[PDB]
Amino acid sequence: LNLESYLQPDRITRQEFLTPSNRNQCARECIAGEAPKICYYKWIAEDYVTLGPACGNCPANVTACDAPQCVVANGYEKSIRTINRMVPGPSIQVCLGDRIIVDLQNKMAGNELAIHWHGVFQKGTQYMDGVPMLTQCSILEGDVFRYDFFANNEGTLYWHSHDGLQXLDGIQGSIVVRKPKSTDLNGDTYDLDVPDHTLLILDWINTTAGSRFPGLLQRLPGQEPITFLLEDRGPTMLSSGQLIGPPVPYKEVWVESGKRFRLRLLGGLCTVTGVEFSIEDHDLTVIATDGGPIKPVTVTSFVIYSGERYDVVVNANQNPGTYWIHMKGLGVFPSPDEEVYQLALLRYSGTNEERNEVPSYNGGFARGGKVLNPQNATCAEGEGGVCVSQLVASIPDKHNVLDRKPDENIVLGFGFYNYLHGPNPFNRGIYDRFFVVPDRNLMNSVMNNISFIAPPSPPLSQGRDIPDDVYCPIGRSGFPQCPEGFCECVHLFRVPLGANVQIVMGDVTPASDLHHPFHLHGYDFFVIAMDQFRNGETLDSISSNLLETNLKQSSLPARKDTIAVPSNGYAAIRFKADNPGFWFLHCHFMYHLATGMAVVFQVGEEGDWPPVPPNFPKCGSYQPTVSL
Amino acid sequence: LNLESYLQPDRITRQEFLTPSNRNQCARECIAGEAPKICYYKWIAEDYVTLGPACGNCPANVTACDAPQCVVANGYEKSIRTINRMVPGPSIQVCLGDRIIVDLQNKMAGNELAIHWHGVFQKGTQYMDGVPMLTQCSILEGDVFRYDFFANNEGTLYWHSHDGLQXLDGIQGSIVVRKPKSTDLNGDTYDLDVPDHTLLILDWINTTAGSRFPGLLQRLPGQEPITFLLEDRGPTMLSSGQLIGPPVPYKEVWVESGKRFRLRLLGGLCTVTGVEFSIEDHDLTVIATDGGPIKPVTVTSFVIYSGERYDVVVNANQNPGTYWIHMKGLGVFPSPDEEVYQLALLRYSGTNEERNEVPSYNGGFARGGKVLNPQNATCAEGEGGVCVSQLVASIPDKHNVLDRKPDENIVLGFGFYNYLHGPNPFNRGIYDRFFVVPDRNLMNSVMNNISFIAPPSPPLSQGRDIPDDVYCPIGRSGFPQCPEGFCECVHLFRVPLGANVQIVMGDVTPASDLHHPFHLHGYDFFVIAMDQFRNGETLDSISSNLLETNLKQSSLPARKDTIAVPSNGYAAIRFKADNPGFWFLHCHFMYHLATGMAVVFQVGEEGDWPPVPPNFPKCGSYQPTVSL
Ligand SMILES: *[C@@H]1O[C@H](CO[C@@H]2O[C@@H](C)[C@@H](O)[C@@H](O)[C@@H]2O)[C@@H](O[C@@H]2O[C@H](CO)[C@@H](O[C@@H]3O[C@H](CO[C@H]4O[C@H](CO)[C@@H](O)[C@H](O)[C@@H]4O)[C@@H](O)[C@H](O[C@H]4O[C@H](CO)[C@@H](O)[C@H](OS(=O)(=O)O)[C@@H]4O)[C@@H]3O)[C@H](O)[C@H]2NC(C)=O)[C@H](O[C@@H]2O[C@@H](C)[C@@H](O)[C@@H](O)[C@@H]2O)[C@H]1NC(C)=O
Ligand SMILES: *[C@@H]1O[C@H](CO[C@@H]2O[C@@H](C)[C@@H](O)[C@@H](O)[C@@H]2O)[C@@H](O[C@@H]2O[C@H](CO)[C@@H](O[C@@H]3O[C@H](CO[C@H]4O[C@H](CO)[C@@H](O)[C@H](O)[C@@H]4O)[C@@H](O)[C@H](O[C@H]4O[C@H](CO)[C@@H](O)[C@H](OS(=O)(=O)O)[C@@H]4O)[C@@H]3O)[C@H](O)[C@H]2NC(C)=O)[C@H](O[C@@H]2O[C@@H](C)[C@@H](O)[C@@H](O)[C@@H]2O)[C@H]1NC(C)=O
Ligand SMILES: *[C@@H]1O[C@H](CO[C@@H]2O[C@@H](C)[C@@H](O)[C@@H](O)[C@@H]2O)[C@@H](O[C@@H]2O[C@H](CO)[C@@H](O[C@@H]3O[C@H](CO)[C@@H](O)[C@H](O[C@H]4O[C@H](CO)[C@@H](O)[C@H](O)[C@@H]4O[C@@H]4O[C@H](CO)[C@@H](O)[C@H](O)[C@H]4NC(C)=O)[C@@H]3O)[C@H](O)[C@H]2NC(C)=O)[C@H](O[C@@H]2O[C@@H](C)[C@@H](O)[C@@H](O)[C@@H]2O)[C@H]1NC(C)=O
Ligand SMILES: *[C@@H]1O[C@H](CO[C@@H]2O[C@@H](C)[C@@H](O)[C@@H](O)[C@@H]2O)[C@@H](O[C@@H]2O[C@H](CO)[C@@H](O[C@@H]3O[C@H](CO)[C@@H](O)[C@H](O[C@H]4O[C@H](CO)[C@@H](O)[C@H](O)[C@@H]4O[C@@H]4O[C@H](CO)[C@@H](O)[C@H](O)[C@H]4NC(C)=O)[C@@H]3O)[C@H](O)[C@H]2NC(C)=O)[C@H](O[C@@H]2O[C@@H](C)[C@@H](O)[C@@H](O)[C@@H]2O)[C@H]1NC(C)=O
Ligand SMILES: *[C@@H]1O[C@H](CO)[C@@H](O[C@@H]2O[C@H](CO)[C@@H](O[C@@H]3O[C@H](CO[C@H]4O[C@H](CO)[C@@H](O)[C@H](O)[C@@H]4O)[C@@H](O)[C@H](O[C@H]4O[C@H](CO)[C@@H](O)[C@H](OS(=O)(=O)O)[C@@H]4O[C@@H]4O[C@H](CO)[C@@H](O)[C@H](O)[C@H]4NC(C)=O)[C@@H]3O)[C@H](O)[C@H]2NC(C)=O)[C@H](O)[C@H]1NC(C)=O
Ligand SMILES: *[C@@H]1O[C@H](CO)[C@@H](O[C@@H]2O[C@H](CO)[C@@H](O[C@@H]3O[C@H](CO[C@H]4O[C@H](CO)[C@@H](O)[C@H](O)[C@@H]4O)[C@@H](O)[C@H](O[C@H]4O[C@H](CO)[C@@H](O)[C@H](OS(=O)(=O)O)[C@@H]4O[C@@H]4O[C@H](CO)[C@@H](O)[C@H](O)[C@H]4NC(C)=O)[C@@H]3O)[C@H](O)[C@H]2NC(C)=O)[C@H](O)[C@H]1NC(C)=O
Ligand SMILES: *[C@@H]1O[C@H](CO)[C@@H](O[C@@H]2O[C@H](CO)[C@@H](O)[C@H](O)[C@H]2NC(C)=O)[C@H](O)[C@H]1NC(C)=O
Ligand SMILES: *[C@@H]1O[C@H](CO)[C@@H](O[C@@H]2O[C@H](CO)[C@@H](O)[C@H](O)[C@H]2NC(C)=O)[C@H](O)[C@H]1NC(C)=O
Ligand SMILES: CC1=CC(=O)C(O)=CC1=O
Ligand SMILES: CC1=CC(=O)C(O)=CC1=O
Ligand SMILES: [Cl-]
Ligand SMILES: [Cl-]
Ligand SMILES: [Cl-]
Ligand SMILES: [Cl-]
Ligand SMILES: [Cl-]
Ligand SMILES: [Cl-]
Ligand SMILES: [Cl-]
Ligand SMILES: [Cl-]
Ligand SMILES: [Cu+2]
Ligand SMILES: [Cu+2]
Ligand SMILES: [Cu+2]
Ligand SMILES: [Cu+2]
Ligand SMILES: [Cu+2]
Ligand SMILES: [Cu+2]
Ligand SMILES: [Cu+2]
Ligand SMILES: [Cu+2]
Ligand SMILES: [O-]
Ligand SMILES: [O-]
Repeated sequence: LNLESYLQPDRITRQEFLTPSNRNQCARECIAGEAPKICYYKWIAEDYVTLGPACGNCPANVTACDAPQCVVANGYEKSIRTINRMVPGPSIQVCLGDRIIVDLQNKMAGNELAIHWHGVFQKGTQYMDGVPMLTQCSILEGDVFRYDFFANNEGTLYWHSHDGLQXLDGIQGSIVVRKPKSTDLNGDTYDLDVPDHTLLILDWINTTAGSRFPGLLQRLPGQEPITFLLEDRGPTMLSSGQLIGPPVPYKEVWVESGKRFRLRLLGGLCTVTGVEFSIEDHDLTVIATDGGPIKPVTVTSFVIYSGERYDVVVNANQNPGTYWIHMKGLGVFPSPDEEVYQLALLRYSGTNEERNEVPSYNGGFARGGKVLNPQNATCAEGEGGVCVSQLVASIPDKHNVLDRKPDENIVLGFGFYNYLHGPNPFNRGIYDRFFVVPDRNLMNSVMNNISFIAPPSPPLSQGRDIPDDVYCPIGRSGFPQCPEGFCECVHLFRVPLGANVQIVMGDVTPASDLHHPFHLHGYDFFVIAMDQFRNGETLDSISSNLLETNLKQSSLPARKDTIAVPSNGYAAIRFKADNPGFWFLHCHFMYHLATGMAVVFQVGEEGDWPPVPPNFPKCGSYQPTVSL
Repeated sequence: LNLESYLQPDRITRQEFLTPSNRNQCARECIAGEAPKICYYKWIAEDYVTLGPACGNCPANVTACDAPQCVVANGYEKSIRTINRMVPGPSIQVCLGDRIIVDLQNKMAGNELAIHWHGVFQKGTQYMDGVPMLTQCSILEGDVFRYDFFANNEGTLYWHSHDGLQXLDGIQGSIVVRKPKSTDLNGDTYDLDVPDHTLLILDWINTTAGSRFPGLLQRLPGQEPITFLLEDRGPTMLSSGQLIGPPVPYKEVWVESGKRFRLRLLGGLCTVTGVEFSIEDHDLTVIATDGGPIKPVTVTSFVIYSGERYDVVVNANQNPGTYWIHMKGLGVFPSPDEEVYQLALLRYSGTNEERNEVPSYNGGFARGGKVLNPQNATCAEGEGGVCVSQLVASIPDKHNVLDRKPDENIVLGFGFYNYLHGPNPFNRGIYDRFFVVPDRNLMNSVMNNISFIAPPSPPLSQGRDIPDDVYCPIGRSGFPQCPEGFCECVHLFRVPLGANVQIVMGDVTPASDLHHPFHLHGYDFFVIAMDQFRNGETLDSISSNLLETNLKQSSLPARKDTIAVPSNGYAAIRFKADNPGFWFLHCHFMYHLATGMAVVFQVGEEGDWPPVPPNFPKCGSYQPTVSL
């Protein structure tokens, strides 16, 4: 093949999508039964900047902000990491069955790189999952790595660096795997599903991500965002709406009177901060969760966290003009006057309405209507909330998962070891991992008192090069345990190929209203249950009851890949383990992953997944025996 | 071997050095004819912080600053990169012939790592030189790499990350390869040569290094330091001496009345800023240049740049008390009131003299006496300067290098491509490397109009895996050339094993009084000539004259490994190429190396250097052919 003939552009206009000039363009309205395409992407990862030479007089000159290598963000100048000099990076807009080939060049000084295709199952292409020391060796600076896989699962998916903290510096973007409108289970719910309506909600900091790890005890503890962006832009505001940054223009989202639009909204949030999304005078018809179609539900707002995606339909049926889109930050902020939020503008074709009054932090449009994914799972009879556990999947259970007692039942108590609650770990010749949170506690993350650390080679390709003693030992229970306030080891669960697996995850050291969003690679899962703990009620007691009763909160739960566990609560998930390999399960909050809030599931045995590709990069420690 | 029995401490007190408690301690007064030692170092590279939890109430509490995992710097809190939670990192203090084994663990999120042993020739251990994509593959996060080489060349040497910008974040320290005092050629010039007198002069920024690349056009262009540290500390001062930071205590250097001390001073400067070093009322007897002994010269000050080392003897023969040590920054600073310098305190045993008046930027102690390594090579009859080209080596030429016409004569015009002098490189779908300098020029670095880029594998170990077309093509001249304002390729010179090589390096695009310090790996070299250009006088004309006349500025020039080329000038160097392998030659200013101010010399052919060690890590691009 001449790969260059399949090269896709970084950006597609709505008109190019609707009436493509090139037969090789992958961003298209898919045609049922049409041959799949090869979609080739050439990506360069660089050290780059916000504003700077590509941005001219942005944002005094608003047009300059739209230059194709200009990154505006909130208009605060800082170092960033970019794919192809854009944040978000290029969108991969394709059709179910298309082949995705990405040539990824690492040009970042001193940095290693790997990109994970979040929500893509990678069955038969496990080597492309993009996890350093799990599915591959990271890409060294000066090298290129060719990702090659099929878009064999539908929906709004996601891509980001899975290597250190690079995501929050700007290495992230969207993947949309469209179906033909006539075969999408919810194709009747909308008229248009256009690329410019694939919208990442970003959190943003005015430092690099690395400045916040371990974090700066006195002058800037913790990893809180200062603002959000919708796609590439948004100005920094106080709670009042008063600007405390350059007047970066609000993102515009264009609709047309009398038409229904599919908005594909992504949780491009890397901090612990949730977002409650609402639109002035426009209800949201929710049609998919993490790419998985649901029976439509109409709400006035939804809550989204790191790694989640929600597809909502906006019916442009209001008086044509300009309406406010409100992104309310959910977390603990420095002060009531410094609460984090962002705005955007829903604009009707044919109108040029200027809105005078900027809404405040508390000026959102949830208007006592129903909230999807509400904080603390407040969705009981009469509470005005819908939990993701109460949704109904469009696609029935194909594999007798809901209607059999799970074969494997795993309990994960996630949380923190607080060093201030034990002997001083500093100034005594040891090197314990820590991060500084906003209240100045010194934390390391744990799962069942184990802080995850990586093996020295990816087990998917180099299992035989890895010493057995790196993995947490298996106790008499049949579960991993420590070989102290915590231990560190490669926290690995083995399950047989084809097992029905239930996982119960509990917030065992609750803090700061955190809703930790747990994400499983290689799969989607049914959401079985979620709620807050009652005093006296153990994670073990809940797990045992759910196993013995087979209780679910829906007769056919939604499938998700990322689930935000209620503060001082739990979530239970269930899936059939029919995708062999090594699959990360971790908190999607980037600084929690970075401090060990993770485990791995090995599904099956070597020989169940495909053989190692020829010339696949190898890595490991180099420690030759010293003799005299 | 049990390697742990050879483990060296991170720090050695003067008393431990003078009277070791352990036979295995490598930091010692060397004994002529004593068996060499194995010196084992266990190093962990982490993301860390200045101040923070290890530092208590430093510097209000001055004792807290000395905690063994506290990094005080200038007391401004920021993210750093540390070996064993100290900046400078651990000193390797050994004796000529000792074996150095370093287990280096990479624990830095998203970062690759390699450490270069600057000034160590590595003859027979070329694989340990520490250059990414030249002598090794970088170390991935989660892996350990064991460096194993001999200290087979004497003097004050140096270690630092050779991977991106990590040096200026704190990955650097000293190497001292002592001789027995009775066999050191200058052993008679001093009484003591103690570890606490191995002193790194650091430059320091209040951002991470990565924040300054490419650099921030409007609010913070360029890569200027804000202060210097002597070892781990120094407060931030205005030109007046007024503090604009926390009152971090000045570094103390202890002497004793009536004794002579060898001070081993290192240019741990990563920015373009030179330092003029002087001590109130104390002359400096210079005895070695970059580890190479010289005929002693007495001066009142010396100038030092990035990568250089100068050993000076201080005779503690003044009225006992406290004397000022002055480190004057040489460069272009934001303003006369904001010129960069640092102080330290030379204290005599038995005294507790408090000095009241803080010296200003212009209050140094050069006192019209001679300056070694003066700016612009101002060392002609009557100018009060001594150029490094006028020094005399202690050790005669062993190999008929000075007394034969060089076999290979290489001319390198180093400088910058300024994008503002050509068509806009932004917003037209290309990715040209650039950095923003303080005057807001947009630069890429060149050598003979070539901006260096790395091959995709280290040629030392993987020459047969590298496509020929990555190297700059050889023209009819027999020299590399471009295959445009500049080109990019692996800029490689081949010389035969045993060749006598002369290299002439010229500042062909002079700017901002820059004195670019060029450093050759694997070797030291005679300094043949240095001066400023006259109008009408080409680099080619100077090179040709030096080749045909065999002119030198000394009958037996000093040997150096790093030479600061005069602004709008040149330096000529000469060496015998008897060390086979692949040897980097580059500007030691870190942001110039980072933007391509480098070439490589291949000395000999595969088979001249040792075979690839068993299990040596391999790396390269992964781009399998795409078929239908
Ligand atoms: C979602 O749910 C979580 C968790 O709620 C907890 O679990 C659920 C299942 C349920 O049982 C809840 O009842 C239970 O709270 C909510 O976060 C929690 O919010 C509560 C407050 O509503 C916090 O509890 C408070 O903490 C304060 C601070 O405590 C520290 O500092 C003080 C002073 O220095 C110390 O003295 C103290 O020891 C702590 O170190 C307390 O000051 C406060 O006490 C005061 O108020 C209570 C009444 O609530 C009185 O009982 C008390 O009298 S007395 O006992 O002092 O004599 C006194 O007047 C109180 O204990 C929890 O810490 C907090 N937990 C977590 C994990 O964050 C969360 O609420 C929201 O977020 C928190 C952070 C607040 O901002 C809160 O206002 C928010 O509503 C829920 N989220 C939402 C969206 O509703
Ligand atoms: C080490 O040596 C270098 C290089 O020196 C140069 O080469 C050597 C071999 C020798 O021939 C020198 O004579 C020659 O300068 C020194 O750096 C150089 O320093 C000189 C000044 O001494 C600089 O030249 C000046 O530049 C000024 C700024 O120019 C720009 O901006 C203006 C105004 O916007 C523009 O108009 C202009 O086009 C430029 O873009 C000029 O303003 C200045 O002109 C004024 O002064 C000169 C007399 O020097 C008059 O001729 C002139 O009259 S008129 O012609 O205008 O009609 C007018 O009054 C002048 O040209 C060089 O740019 C600079 N070069 C480099 C590479 O940096 C260095 O000196 C020191 O550093 C510099 C940066 C200054 O800080 C200087 O004060 C320092 O002494 C030497 N180092 C040391 C330690 O001595
Ligand atoms: C707000 O910012 C807008 C964008 O600015 C651009 O992007 C930012 C990020 C920065 O990189 C900016 O530096 C950059 O310009 C700006 O809108 C842009 O204005 C440009 C002109 O200022 C405009 O570019 C022009 O397009 C025309 C149409 O093709 C073209 O003729 C021009 O090329 C020639 O003319 C120039 C004079 O304007 C010459 O300087 C230039 O060298 C060139 O002359 C030669 O002519 C030859 C003919 O034989 C030709 O063959 C050669 O190629 C050429 N020589 C070379 C090598 O160049 C020039 O390309 C640009 O298209 C426009 N962009 C957009 C998206 O609109 C705004 O400017 C304002 O609005 C514009 C529409 C213009 O009316 C401006 O005059 C006006 O100020 C700016 N707003 C404000 C208030 O400043
Ligand atoms: C300026 O800062 C100095 C250094 O501070 C240290 O380093 C910084 C970076 C931070 O990490 C600080 O938090 C850290 O302390 C500080 O000097 C230090 O003061 C320490 C005491 O405050 C001192 O440590 C003590 O050393 C003694 C001698 O061995 C030891 O007895 C102490 O342990 C017991 O006593 C403590 C009460 O002081 C108890 O709280 C502690 O838990 C412990 O009690 C138990 O006792 C058992 C006996 O059966 C024993 O077996 C157990 O181990 C123990 N329990 C446990 C588990 O701990 C304590 O270790 C430290 O040596 C000293 N360091 C240096 C280098 O001097 C300065 O403090 C001032 O000067 C000191 C010399 C003291 O006089 C202080 O009182 C004085 O304030 C500080 N300057 C100022 C003005 O604050
Ligand atoms: C990029 O991202 C960075 C973070 O990485 C952003 O930095 C943050 O910006 C915010 C907002 O500007 C800063 O908050 C301000 O801090 C100053 C200084 O605070 C210090 O000094 C005071 C005493 O002098 C101490 O009390 C304090 O603890 C601290 O040590 C404060 O003065 C600001 O407070 C005032 O504005 C607040 C917001 O309106 C208001 O709530 C507050 O009321 S108050 O009673 O609670 O104190 C203050 O109100 C003013 O009061 C005076 C009278 O007292 C009136 O005359 C004024 O009109 C009032 N001003 C008003 C109403 O605005 C405020 O807290 C963060 O400190 C800073 N964080 C860090 C870590 O730097 C940066 O903005 C981002 N840049 C961009 C472009 O995005
Ligand atoms: C960590 O590292 C960072 C860099 O990464 C350090 O940041 C740097 O700190 C320096 C020193 O504080 C800053 O320089 C100051 O900047 C302020 C603000 O400048 C801006 O506003 C003014 C107008 O309001 C503009 O003119 C200017 O272009 C800019 O846009 C200036 O006000 C300061 O100037 C005053 O102090 C100077 C030094 O003494 C003095 O030369 C100057 O005289 S002046 O005539 O040239 O202007 C000023 O003098 C004062 O004048 C007033 C009357 O006008 C008197 O009443 C006062 O008493 C005078 N103050 C005196 C004598 O001190 C000054 O330039 C850098 O801007 C800053 N850089 C960046 C990029 O942030 C940081 O300090 C480091 N921290 C630590 C702990 O190390
Ligand atoms: C992780 O460690 C905690 C203790 O820090 C365990 O909690 C305790 O368990 C014992 C029983 O083994 C109880 O008697 C203690 O009261 C518990 N302490 C608490 C809850 O603070 C916890 O069970 C451990 N996790 C796992 C999965 O073993
Ligand atoms: C690098 O490129 C420069 C031009 O940008 C070369 O300089 C020129 O050389 C030609 C002769 O080939 C002269 O006629 C021009 O006047 C020069 N331009 C200048 C000096 O601005 C330079 O020689 C190149 N370097 C090498 C080693 O070839
Ligand atoms: C425990 C904890 C963890 C965090 O990440 C955060 O931001 C706040 C907290 O309190
Ligand atoms: C050309 C140039 C390069 C630099 O590195 C610097 O700091 C200043 C300059 O002017
Ligand atoms: Cl797009
Ligand atoms: Cl498979
Ligand atoms: Cl921030
Ligand atoms: Cl609580
Ligand atoms: Cl030491
Ligand atoms: Cl050899
Ligand atoms: Cl700085
Ligand atoms: Cl000049
Ligand atoms: Cu993800
Ligand atoms: Cu994922
Ligand atoms: Cu978490
Ligand atoms: Cu993941
Ligand atoms: Cu070096
Ligand atoms: Cu070197
Ligand atoms: Cu340079
Ligand atoms: Cu080097
Ligand atoms: O992920
Ligand atoms: O170097």
